[PDB]
Amino acid sequence: ELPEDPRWELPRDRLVLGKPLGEGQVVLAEAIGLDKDKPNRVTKVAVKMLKSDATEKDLSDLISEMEMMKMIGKHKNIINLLGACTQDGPLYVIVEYASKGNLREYLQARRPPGLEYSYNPSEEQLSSKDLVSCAYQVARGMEYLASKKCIHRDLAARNVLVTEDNVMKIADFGLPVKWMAPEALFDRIYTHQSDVWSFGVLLWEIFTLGGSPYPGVPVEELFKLLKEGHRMDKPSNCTNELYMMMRDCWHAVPSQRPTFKQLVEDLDRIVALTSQE
Ligand SMILES: C=CC(=O)N1CC[C@H](n2nc(C#Cc3cc(OC)cc(OC)c3)c3c(N)ncnc32)C1
Repeated sequence: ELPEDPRWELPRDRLVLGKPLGEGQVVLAEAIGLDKDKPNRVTKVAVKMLKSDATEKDLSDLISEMEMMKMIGKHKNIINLLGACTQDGPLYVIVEYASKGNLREYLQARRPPGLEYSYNPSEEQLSSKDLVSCAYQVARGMEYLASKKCIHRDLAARNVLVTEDNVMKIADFGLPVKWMAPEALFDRIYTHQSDVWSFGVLLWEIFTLGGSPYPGVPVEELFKLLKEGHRMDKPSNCTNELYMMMRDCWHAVPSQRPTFKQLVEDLDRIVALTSQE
């Protein structure tokens, strides 16, 4: 029995459940009067709830996700908590809707069709500057979360969502081996520094327009290969400077990786110098 929290509570009648977005389960919905000072406006939102066949660990995880989202607060580049329906029936956690889906899918749909190398499984191509701008927005979100002492633990382009206005939003930050820092694979030590590693894999995903990391490398081998100083090759269409940044994020010594603060400052600069092509 969840306790009431009138900071977040939305009467269930104010919510109109629409179509599934993916499977907890997430469904599109329309929310009437989220804003106290605009009670006759409807907003599109995503609603996370348990599946039919759920347990009581699945519930306690859903509740802890919600509680962490209330603590972390709002930022443009994270999926923000908007509300909750907790009392009059099954738990609904209401969050921002991102109409263009996850980043992996978004980039894939925008591949040039003629690349035998990486087919388009589906939109307008992304310029060089737009791709860098994507990386910058993800780094800003992660900079905010780290400032709030949140360790993501599964940062990847599949865990970034894209809004109607092409805003990148970190998802699932309040709750796979190919994104994990060596020290996370082995010693299960998760830090802001391991999140930086994951961000490097995510940069690589960006500049390969949603490629699969370590292609053809069996998971079983990966720790050994990384300990021996194996890193992914530069993506064909990536500048040497952005590759340097990737490689820095993949420093073996965690203390030697850049912070999200530095990454944001470096990407801010790169975006401004990046072109038309
Ligand atoms: C990996 C992709 C994936 O699962 N997708 C892509 C579309 C779909 N989806 N999944 C979505 C979600 C979600 C979500 C739900 C949450 O509930 C607590 C928390 C969270 O991160 C803070 C994100 C979502 C959304 N917010 N807006 C639009 N589409 C959404 C499911």
